[PDB]
Amino acid sequence: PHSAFGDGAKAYDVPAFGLQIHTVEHGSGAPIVFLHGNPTSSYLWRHIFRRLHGHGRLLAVDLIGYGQSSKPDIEYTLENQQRYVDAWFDALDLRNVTLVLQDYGAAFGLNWASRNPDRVRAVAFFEPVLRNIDSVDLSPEFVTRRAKLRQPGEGEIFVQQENRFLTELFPWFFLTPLAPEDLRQYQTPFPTPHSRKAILAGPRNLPVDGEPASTVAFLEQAVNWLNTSDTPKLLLTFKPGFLLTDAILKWSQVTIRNLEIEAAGAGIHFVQEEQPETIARLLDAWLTRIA
Repeated sequence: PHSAFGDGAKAYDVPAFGLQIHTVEHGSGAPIVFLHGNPTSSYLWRHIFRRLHGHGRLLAVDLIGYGQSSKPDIEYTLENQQRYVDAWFDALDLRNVTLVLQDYGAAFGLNWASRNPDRVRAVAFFEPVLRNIDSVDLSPEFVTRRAKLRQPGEGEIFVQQENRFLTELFPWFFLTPLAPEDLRQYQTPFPTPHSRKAILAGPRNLPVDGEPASTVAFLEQAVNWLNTSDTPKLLLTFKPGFLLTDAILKWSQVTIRNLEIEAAGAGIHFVQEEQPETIARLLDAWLTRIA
């Protein structure tokens, strides 16, 4: 694994349905599982992962479609992606799990939790795919681009053939500009048009103004668990943020049970690159409080 994960970290591949899920591990104890979203990998977590050495068995995954994991020719529906996640959790037969979730990592980790309530100790999330989003609350440039990406043809051209999601859109939405070398690591998984397929599935699956309804329905599945579980939960908030709109933040406050909410400073979306010191510190205080 990359050295920024810190000393003593190992990497291996976990088999799932013929494919390989690349995993980065460190240490010992109750497990703490980090799940990224679109279009990142375990690499996004490195600085937080390193600062959290010793709190438990640290486990950062590259989701199918991303990083060093397999990139099969499948439809990247939410239900298909969720199977590979479910498979990874099965192979490792984890219990007492603390989930640390961002973007579609929240969608997949919360949906897993909701069906595996007896295996979950705690959950922290930020900039989540959680709920239907109102288009008026999102960056207008992103909304216009998503609309263009949902068109047959045009999405594939922008994301897969021209690579503009990774060369333009992704680095744009950093508050502090991404270092060249780091932008390069985010692009290494994606040398070809076919390797980029999951990147396009993201914006197409994102629920905006009620569409796609399949995603609103998918995300609704975890809502009963969120609202009724005693499991401790932690939401970190950022100014301005991106996915965590005011309405969604208000919903979370009114609907989610046993939720602590902490401001974590200035950030847009890829907050693990923007505020990794603050995030690791707030996570550390919270894990200690739980312990």
